[PDB]
Amino acid sequence: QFYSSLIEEIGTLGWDKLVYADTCFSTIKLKAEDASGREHLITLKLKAKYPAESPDYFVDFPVPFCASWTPQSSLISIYSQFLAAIESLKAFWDVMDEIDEKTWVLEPEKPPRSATARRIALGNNVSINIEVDPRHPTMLPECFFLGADHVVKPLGIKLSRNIHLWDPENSVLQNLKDVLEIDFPA
Amino acid sequence: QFYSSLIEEIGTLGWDKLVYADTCFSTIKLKAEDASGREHLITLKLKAKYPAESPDYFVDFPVPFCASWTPQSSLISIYSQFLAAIESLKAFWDVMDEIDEKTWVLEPEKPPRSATARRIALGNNVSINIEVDPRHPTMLPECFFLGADHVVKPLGIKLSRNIHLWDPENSVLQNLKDVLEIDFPA
Amino acid sequence: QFYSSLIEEIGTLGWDKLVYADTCFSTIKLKAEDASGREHLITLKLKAKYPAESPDYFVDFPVPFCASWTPQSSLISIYSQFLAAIESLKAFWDVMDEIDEKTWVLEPEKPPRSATARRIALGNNVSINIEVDPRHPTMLPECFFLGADHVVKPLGIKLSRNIHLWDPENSVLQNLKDVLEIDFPA
Amino acid sequence: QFYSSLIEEIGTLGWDKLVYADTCFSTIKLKAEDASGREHLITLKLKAKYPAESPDYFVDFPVPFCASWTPQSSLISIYSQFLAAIESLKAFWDVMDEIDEKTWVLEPEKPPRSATARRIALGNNVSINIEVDPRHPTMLPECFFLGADHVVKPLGIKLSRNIHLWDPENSVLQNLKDVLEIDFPA
Ligand code: PRO
Ligand code: PRO
Ligand code: PRO
Ligand code: PRO
Ligand code: NA
Ligand code: NA
Ligand code: NA
Ligand code: NA
Repeated sequence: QFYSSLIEEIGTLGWDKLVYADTCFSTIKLKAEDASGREHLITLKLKAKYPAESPDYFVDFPVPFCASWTPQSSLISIYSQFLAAIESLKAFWDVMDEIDEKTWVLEPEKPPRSATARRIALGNNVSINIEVDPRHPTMLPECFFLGADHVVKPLGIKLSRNIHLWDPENSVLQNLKDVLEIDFPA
Repeated sequence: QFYSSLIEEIGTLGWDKLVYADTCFSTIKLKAEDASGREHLITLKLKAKYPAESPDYFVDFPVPFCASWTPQSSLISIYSQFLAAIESLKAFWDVMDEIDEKTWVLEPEKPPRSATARRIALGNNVSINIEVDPRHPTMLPECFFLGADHVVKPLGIKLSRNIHLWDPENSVLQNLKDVLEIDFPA
Repeated sequence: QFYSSLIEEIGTLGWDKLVYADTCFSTIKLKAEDASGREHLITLKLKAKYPAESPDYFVDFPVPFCASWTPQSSLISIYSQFLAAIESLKAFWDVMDEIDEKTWVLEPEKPPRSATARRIALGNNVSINIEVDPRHPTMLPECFFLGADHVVKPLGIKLSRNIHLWDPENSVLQNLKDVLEIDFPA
Repeated sequence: QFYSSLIEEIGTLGWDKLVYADTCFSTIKLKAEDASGREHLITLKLKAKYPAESPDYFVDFPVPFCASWTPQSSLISIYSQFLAAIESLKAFWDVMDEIDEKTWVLEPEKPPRSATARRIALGNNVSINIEVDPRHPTMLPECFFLGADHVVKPLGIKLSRNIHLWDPENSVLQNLKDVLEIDFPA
């Protein structure tokens, strides 16, 4: 045939998935859109000995990603180990999406899909830092209050007193509104 | 040269534009997203004599599309004509998008981008047919009512009475509301 | 890499060796001329997974041919094994060529290079069948006569009487003449 | 398709005809075997604008060769204008082949197919130079005798006296033997 095993593999996935390739096709990017409408990219760098030797691949995830064990590799199987990981993280990105859409995020600026922390502005010179566990994203995040004692001490008290209200069936944002008894600036 | 230049041209275009190719790359589909967020596809069927022989191509437009092509042409050159045609039709698809989003369209069921006619229900017992000129999409379209006389007579009188109020700076739907003095079922 | 390396390998081999290829270059035929002026062809059927997956191949040999192949192999590497096998069989084809040129062969009609048997007419009323071992083509072959007893009895007696005179430094035809003390119809 | 119009043309002629190509396929050689068993090669150099612009091509003929007029070119049509020319010259190469096989040619050394002259040794310090007309190769060639008057003067006399014996239905060599009443050294 005129084309390499790589090209046959891409044709099988669908050319619509390939969103970048260098001239030698030694670097490619594949896209996947998740069930929630988010686009995710995986970059693969192919060596001379593909598919005997596994490609290097880079993703934007808040957890490690690792692919196959199989004797020879397979862009096909990898892309499917990428889709499964993406669906496994749906709850985490749902939580983060809502926070990013509805609140005033101080840090990070332009958060990648890998970012598990948000520093959210609550008011004049007060913010809350939350660290979300991407595998249990609707539980109580680690919270840290940044500001003067006159504002954050009472928040700490409400947090301890109202913690029983935390409902994992609700979003992180909703639970924060309920447990801290506050409104978030937009 | 042994290989065609097709692959080099796709690279220049950007692999993100290629959304389908058969195994021999004798048929490909390229996508363009217009300034208004709509996706449009062009299918090209190639022969080995490419580019000496123009590819066959198929688009979904409400007007004819015939590319200028010579042996100096490439995917990029037909793709650019395709984009220009798409932008020239922005006003037409803007008018149709609104009608399809806001009214009860009986025909076509799932209108292609080429469809210039709509049958719109004005109730369970009366409809209006419009035929829109894609080159002049906000002028008065050719229309007619279907339904019993007692239902259409009143519409017909309001139409001939308010026909002068038609404002090409307004959408087809808005003008119809103003002329017929009605509300469209959703 | 986008393209296979098949075309580069054919170039290394020399395009003069390629005597057939289908439109997709999934089937090719390579020719070798042996040291004795005989032409031999090998047909290879390739898949996109080449060279990770060994090609299928077909030759016209009187013994099995199984190439050593790994992902480091190329057309050149199987072609070289093919040439080595061809030269190893020079003595066999030298013996068969002489028989086919100088005697009246009844079977096969147009013998392929794989054919190790010949039925040779000793007249209009008697034949001898030989089966030649391609690995030991000048040893005494397995043979038998066909024909009426009065015609074969004399041949059979001369054979058992002169069987010791067989000289492996001589061709099969020459030895048969010396043992049977006869002349072969042309 | 993955391949250029050139590759499709070569596939149509048969890969067995292509006996050389450079890496970029900007230079190729095609072979033709004539009805008389002689091999002839045509070299073609392809430009960027093939097949709009005619390739350059080189042959080894004793007459000019020139190909098409057609609006666009065609390796196919050219190869067939090459085969026809080759068959047209069969008589000329038949005459030259016999001379080269049976006589002692002093010049040229290793004659190409284009060479219309032969200087043939007749004996100690005597030769004959013949110039054959490739379009009328069995007629009396232009003859010139190289040697001392005592040998060449009588040959000149025999040539004039016996010229009526020249028989265009016979080869140049045969006619020379008959008209000059001599034997040619081997
Ligand atoms: O009038 C037109 O142009 C459209 C094209 C498809 C059918 N009607
Ligand atoms: O607006 C309506 O009533 C129609 C009924 C079918 C779907 N929409
Ligand atoms: O004995 C052999 O090996 C040959 C092969 C083809 C049939 N007989
Ligand atoms: O030698 C012979 O007589 C056989 C007859 C058919 C062809 N050769
Ligand atoms: Na793509
Ligand atoms: Na709780
Ligand atoms: Na060839
Ligand atoms: Na004469």
